Amino acid sequence: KPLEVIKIEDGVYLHTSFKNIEGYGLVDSNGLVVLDNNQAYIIDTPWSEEDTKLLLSWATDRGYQVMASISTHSHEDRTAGIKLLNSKSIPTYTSELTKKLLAREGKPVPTHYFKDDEFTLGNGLIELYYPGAGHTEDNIVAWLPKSKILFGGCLVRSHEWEGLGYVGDASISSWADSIKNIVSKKYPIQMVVPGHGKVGSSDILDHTIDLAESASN
Amino acid sequence: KPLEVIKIEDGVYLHTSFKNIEGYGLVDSNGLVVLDNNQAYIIDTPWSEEDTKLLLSWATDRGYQVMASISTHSHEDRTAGIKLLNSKSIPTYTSELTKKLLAREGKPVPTHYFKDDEFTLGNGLIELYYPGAGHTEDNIVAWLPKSKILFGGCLVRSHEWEGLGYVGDASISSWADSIKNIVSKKYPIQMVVPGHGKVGSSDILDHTIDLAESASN
Ligand SMILES: [Mg+2]
Ligand SMILES: [Zn+2]
Ligand SMILES: [Zn+2]
Repeated sequence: KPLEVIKIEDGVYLHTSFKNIEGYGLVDSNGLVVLDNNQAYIIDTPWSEEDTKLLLSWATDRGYQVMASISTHSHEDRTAGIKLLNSKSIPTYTSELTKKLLAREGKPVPTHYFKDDEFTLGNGLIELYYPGAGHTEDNIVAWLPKSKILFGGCLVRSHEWEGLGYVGDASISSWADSIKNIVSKKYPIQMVVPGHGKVGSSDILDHTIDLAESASN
Repeated sequence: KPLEVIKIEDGVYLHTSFKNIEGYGLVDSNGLVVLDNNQAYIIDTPWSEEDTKLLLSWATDRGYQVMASISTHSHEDRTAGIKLLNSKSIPTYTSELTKKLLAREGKPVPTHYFKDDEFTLGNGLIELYYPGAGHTEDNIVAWLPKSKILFGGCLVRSHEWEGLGYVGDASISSWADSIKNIVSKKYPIQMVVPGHGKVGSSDILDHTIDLAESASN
């Protein structure tokens, strides 16, 4: 089932990829391609490397220069596409914690990494933020000040789910505190993109907190 | 997370292995071990070679002789262990169809297969039956006369699922007739074991038909 790419705002594109199988259904995962003129920035590589190659095709066929990718944590729906992009000399970005954590697992690692809780890419275009542990110890989010879109990755859950889902890496205890750190940025969010499922509004934050305290208590 | 093996009837054990999905959570997969004095029969291998190692150890730590396995269709949650069992000269069986589908896909093959719609293992202990396509073109079921258990594998869905699961290799329109054919055998079904989810009663068959007619439209 091949990659899908669609525009969700000027210079912002949603890519959805489909990994499946072995007696479970089809799972979808989302990331973005964010444009500043001809220059593209990828947020979370497609699951597989064959779909990541297609995403790179989508970009360059349209004459886009792919400046960098950013992964939102060490798990593979966000990552191991990092290997391919490295092989092409395209800068791959994560948090330091994430880079170290990928190394500990002997998995391929980004060539670039940022050190504190905040970091900006594209000269203003993409603001990254580590709010604390949640779905994973290292999950970050990305804020796009132009389109007023927050990419929540698996730190958040679309309205279509009713369970945080996977928590083996998680800190249900601390999840609620992390989303609140997000709400504290007071981003003027007009849209949230989850790692899985459907794009929605700012209300996805509240719904996520709804499920984090439901599972602590 | 490790295989679980639990007694569900005299001489019948449910083995359940787990795989963990991206932001969705834990998915389980069931098979059975059927004992006959101290001879043991594996109906579906666990979902991975390591969980298959653990099942064989469970058996042999109890003084059981693992006589054979049978796989209910060609997919991984049913056949992952086939390579391992082959390397220990444990006879492995599938239907003729399942075998040729595995060989077509470059996957290791059972060392034995049956040609007809009906077959038996363990000399009547395990009755097999191919009732037509459903979840796959090749799915078979296992009837256990003594315990009165029907192992329906992925041809059936337990009550807690309100979908049909992965349908990219399914025959949605033949699915209902195929369940119908199982009913026609007039097995005094006491428990239905699904490939995923909880063990139930013969209700599971009606539920499954329901879901199947539904998707048909
Ligand atoms: Mg199993
Ligand atoms: Zn299957
Ligand atoms: Zn994750």
